[PDB]
Amino acid sequence: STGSATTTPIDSLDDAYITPVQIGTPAQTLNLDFDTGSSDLWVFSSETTASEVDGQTIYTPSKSTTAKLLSGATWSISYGDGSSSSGDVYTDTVSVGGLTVTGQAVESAKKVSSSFTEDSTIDGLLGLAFSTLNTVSPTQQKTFFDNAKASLDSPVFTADLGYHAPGTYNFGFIDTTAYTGSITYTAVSTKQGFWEWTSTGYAVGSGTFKSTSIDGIADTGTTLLYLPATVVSAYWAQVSGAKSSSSVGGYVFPCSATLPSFTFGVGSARIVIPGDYIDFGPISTGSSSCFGGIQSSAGIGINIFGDVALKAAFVVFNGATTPTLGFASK
Repeated sequence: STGSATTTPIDSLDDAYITPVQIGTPAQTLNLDFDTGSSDLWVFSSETTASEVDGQTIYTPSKSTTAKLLSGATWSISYGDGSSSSGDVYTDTVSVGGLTVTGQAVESAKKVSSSFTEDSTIDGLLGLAFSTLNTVSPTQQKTFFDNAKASLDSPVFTADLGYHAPGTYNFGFIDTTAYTGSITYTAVSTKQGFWEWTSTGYAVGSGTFKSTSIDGIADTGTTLLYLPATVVSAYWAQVSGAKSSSSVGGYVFPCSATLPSFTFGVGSARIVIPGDYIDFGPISTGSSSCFGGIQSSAGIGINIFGDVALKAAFVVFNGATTPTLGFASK
């Protein structure tokens, strides 16, 4: 089997991407944030505290003839941005782009933090990291991809995120028309539960490539590119007037600037992020200070190849017995 679904930016900045997902019988379609940095499929629901729902579409398990309470199971998750959610668990039929999994754990939110409530466009998350990170207790649950894997034509999914435009998540096949050149594959460590890999270096604009190993995660659920402070300083030093602002929370730059590109290495291959992809717009409405799309990871504990980097490539998440990642230009 295969599946193919379009993923759409939630706003004009590509702050996140939503993909329609069918849950239950008859189908209830919710727009979920596919997140290769986490491993829970959770949804706003009929159980979510009413004051914490503000425009989201909810899953109502009582209206699904295939829903079953997973008795005793609870979940609770906290994300790198400080947001969180928690609740109980049902199993139900879940389909993505024509690919159907029966018995998928659908984690129903009883509580969500303010950032989720305030984002009316995201009805929940669909985690695509390794199932060892799934938070369901006392019986840990498998991701959608893990459950689907055996049925897929090939044990892979691909992320083809658009810049200010829709893109595609495919399951079970590699669309050879969706990228240019060849795909370069690189090793993955699953020891932390992430799609963790080592970039071979970077360049700023037309500058020379610096060979240096940068361990990080491929994370579709993170908006920006978070890299070591040395790398990020080298980038922003090429932008007149750019500075790190503690009050804003990262690097800002004059909105009048033209940003240089940023290149990252994948083995001997190179992925070029155009400068425009690094512009996240005014820090507040009407400001002439703009927020940068490359930020320091120093306070995180891990480097994160988020959407800014991933949307410059066609990315293969290879879930074979030895997982690997593939990157191609497009």
